[PDB]
Amino acid sequence: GAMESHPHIQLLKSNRELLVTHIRNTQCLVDNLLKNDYFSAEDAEIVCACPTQPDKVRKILDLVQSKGEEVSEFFLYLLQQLADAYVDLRPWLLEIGFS
Repeated sequence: GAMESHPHIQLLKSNRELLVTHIRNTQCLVDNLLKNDYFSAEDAEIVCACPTQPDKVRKILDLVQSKGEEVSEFFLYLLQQLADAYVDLRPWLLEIGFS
Protein backbone atom coordinates (compact mmCIF):
# COMPACT_ATOMS: atom_id res chain seq x y z
CA GLY A 1 0.00 0.00 0.00
CA ALA A 2 0.92 3.66 -0.50
CA MET A 3 3.04 2.54 -3.48
CA GLU A 4 5.35 0.85 -0.93
CA SER A 5 8.76 2.26 -1.87
CA HIS A 6 8.47 3.98 -5.26
CA PRO A 7 9.44 7.66 -4.65
CA HIS A 8 12.69 8.71 -6.36
CA ILE A 9 12.86 5.70 -8.68
CA GLN A 10 9.63 6.74 -10.33
CA LEU A 11 10.77 10.37 -10.63
CA LEU A 12 14.12 9.48 -12.19
CA LYS A 13 12.68 7.25 -14.92
CA SER A 14 10.01 9.78 -15.89
CA ASN A 15 12.47 12.68 -16.23
CA ARG A 16 15.16 10.37 -17.60
CA GLU A 17 15.92 12.67 -20.52
CA LEU A 18 16.28 15.58 -18.15
CA LEU A 19 18.78 13.89 -15.81
CA VAL A 20 20.61 11.85 -18.49
CA THR A 21 21.79 14.98 -20.32
CA HIS A 22 22.76 16.66 -17.01
CA ILE A 23 26.38 15.42 -17.09
CA ARG A 24 27.23 11.72 -16.77
CA ASN A 25 24.21 9.92 -15.30
CA THR A 26 26.01 6.55 -15.68
CA GLN A 27 27.25 7.05 -12.10
CA CYS A 28 23.80 5.82 -11.03
CA LEU A 29 24.36 2.31 -12.30
CA VAL A 30 27.88 1.97 -10.90
CA ASP A 31 26.78 2.81 -7.32
CA ASN A 32 23.89 0.43 -7.92
CA LEU A 33 26.18 -2.31 -9.15
CA LEU A 34 28.35 -1.60 -6.16
CA LYS A 35 25.34 -2.01 -3.89
CA ASN A 36 23.49 -4.85 -5.65
CA ASP A 37 26.59 -6.61 -7.01
CA TYR A 38 25.14 -7.63 -10.42
CA PHE A 39 23.11 -4.75 -11.92
CA SER A 40 26.39 -3.88 -13.59
CA ALA A 41 26.99 -2.66 -17.14
CA GLU A 42 26.44 -6.23 -18.33
CA ASP A 43 22.97 -6.47 -16.74
CA ALA A 44 22.32 -2.91 -17.82
CA GLU A 45 23.36 -3.52 -21.44
CA ILE A 46 21.27 -6.67 -21.89
CA VAL A 47 17.99 -5.10 -20.82
CA CYS A 48 18.94 -1.73 -22.37
CA ALA A 49 18.40 -3.37 -25.77
CA CYS A 50 14.71 -2.46 -25.35
CA PRO A 51 14.06 0.51 -22.91
CA THR A 52 17.52 1.93 -23.67
CA GLN A 53 20.09 2.70 -20.97
CA PRO A 54 18.07 5.33 -19.00
CA ASP A 55 15.02 3.09 -18.42
CA LYS A 56 17.46 0.31 -17.61
CA VAL A 57 18.71 2.30 -14.61
CA ARG A 58 15.13 2.77 -13.41
CA LYS A 59 15.02 -1.02 -13.40
CA ILE A 60 18.09 -1.28 -11.16
CA LEU A 61 16.76 1.14 -8.54
CA ASP A 62 13.32 -0.44 -9.01
CA LEU A 63 14.49 -3.78 -7.64
CA VAL A 64 16.55 -2.19 -4.86
CA GLN A 65 13.63 0.01 -3.72
CA SER A 66 16.02 1.77 -1.32
CA LYS A 67 19.83 1.58 -1.74
CA GLY A 68 20.16 1.97 -5.52
CA GLU A 69 17.58 4.72 -5.53
CA GLU A 70 19.37 6.61 -2.76
CA VAL A 71 22.95 6.10 -3.93
CA SER A 72 22.27 6.53 -7.65
CA GLU A 73 20.76 9.99 -7.38
CA PHE A 74 23.43 10.95 -4.87
CA PHE A 75 26.42 9.76 -6.94
CA LEU A 76 25.41 11.02 -10.40
CA TYR A 77 24.50 14.34 -8.76
CA LEU A 78 27.90 14.47 -7.05
CA LEU A 79 29.19 14.95 -10.57
CA GLN A 80 26.25 17.09 -11.71
CA GLN A 81 25.44 19.52 -8.84
CA LEU A 82 24.31 18.42 -5.38
CA ALA A 83 23.22 21.98 -4.68
CA ASP A 84 21.16 22.29 -7.85
CA ALA A 85 19.96 18.76 -8.48
CA TYR A 86 19.52 17.26 -5.03
CA VAL A 87 17.83 20.17 -3.27
CA ASP A 88 15.61 20.83 -6.30
CA LEU A 89 14.89 17.08 -6.50
CA ARG A 90 12.38 17.26 -3.65
CA PRO A 91 9.84 19.23 -5.79
CA TRP A 92 10.79 17.09 -8.82
CA LEU A 93 9.59 13.76 -7.41
CA LEU A 94 6.40 15.05 -5.80
CA GLU A 95 5.27 16.71 -9.01
CA ILE A 96 6.18 13.83 -11.32
CA GLY A 97 4.72 11.23 -8.97
CA PHE A 98 1.41 12.43 -10.42
CA SER A 99 -0.51 10.83 -7.54
